[PDB]
Amino acid sequence: GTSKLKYVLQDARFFLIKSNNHENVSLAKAKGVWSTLPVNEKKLNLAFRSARSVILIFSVRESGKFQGFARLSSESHHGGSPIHWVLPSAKMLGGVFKIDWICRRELPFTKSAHLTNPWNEHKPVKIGRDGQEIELECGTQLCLLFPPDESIDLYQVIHKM
Repeated sequence: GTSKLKYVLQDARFFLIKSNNHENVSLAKAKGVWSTLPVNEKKLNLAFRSARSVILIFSVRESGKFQGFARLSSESHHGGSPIHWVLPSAKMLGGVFKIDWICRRELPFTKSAHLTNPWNEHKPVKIGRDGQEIELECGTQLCLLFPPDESIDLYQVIHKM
């Protein structure tokens, strides 16, 4: 069902995450981690303390799709391990967030064309820089568009809130 998903998304904050390549999203799905530039790291750390759930919605640049969404389980932390990100530096992409995936399935941008983001001038929600916040109602509807991921049990996610 979608009931536990809706519960997780209640009063959540949502952020668009743009990855330059598929490799880093694969690594994030395997290890439950994300790292971003310092400007966005600061925003996500503030958001993490401010909301019951902070949701990252991932899109690989030029893919025409979102690749899934995940909930922050922690603020960023340094000195944990050397995530072998594919970079275009390691110091900049420093500070690692732990994340729990809610959906690892893709959603093509063609399916979200009816959703606009008030916090980005009501442009289609697919449009935004890395770290762009997505208003609650837009973000909720976007997450509900993804195919259900029946490999994920939201029970343990709920327990962390």
